[PDB]
Amino acid sequence: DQLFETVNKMKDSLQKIHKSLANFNVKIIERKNRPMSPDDYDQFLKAIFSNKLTIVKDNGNQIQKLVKEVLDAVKADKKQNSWKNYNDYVNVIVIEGISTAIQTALLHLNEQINPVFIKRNDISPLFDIRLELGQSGIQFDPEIGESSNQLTVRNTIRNWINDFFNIAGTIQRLDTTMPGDFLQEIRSFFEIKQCLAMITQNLEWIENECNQFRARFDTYSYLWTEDEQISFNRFLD
Repeated sequence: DQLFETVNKMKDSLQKIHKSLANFNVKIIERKNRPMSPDDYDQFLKAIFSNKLTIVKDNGNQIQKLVKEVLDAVKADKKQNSWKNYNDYVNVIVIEGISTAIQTALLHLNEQINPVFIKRNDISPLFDIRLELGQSGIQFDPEIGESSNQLTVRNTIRNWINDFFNIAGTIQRLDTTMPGDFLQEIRSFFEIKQCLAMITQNLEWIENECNQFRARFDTYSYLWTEDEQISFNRFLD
């Protein structure tokens, strides 16, 4: 019974660790029906992101406590190598689970972010873009580009991608190091890189065709704004 109960506790702990990881990934992004605004999505998304981040941390705390229970059930010294090898294995499963959860959230964004899936569906538009005439050129409120300054769709999407990466802090490693990062391990995964790479390709595709659509207005309207009024005299002779 002592041997049996200890084995069940070890099996129960591993099973509990796996179940917690699956529930925590959820949906990374939720679409609230009709379009609002870029800043607005960050505003509406920020409330959802905080709740999702807190839930992931709560699941992580339970998994960390579950690991402590195994040592009590096993009654094996931490110094012994056998426990150390097992300790790394639990951490690896959590890492693998985090990669799958982050991958699902990124994949959900890809279906919304990629145009071909969107064209087939009746979902159509999600984000909202504002166009204001600019003397230097036609300028969008989003500005369609990486930019690296002020606010842009790529900068926001870039912030969105960081939130999945941010879930790394909640895990706080598995054992041996009190303070540990999880972004380096998740970034290393080949599967995570492919999903991230796919998202970047979709963003570039809309910008190209989008530039062509903006170019048609730019062929005559942009040229007009640039020319000075005193150009009327030149037209006469």
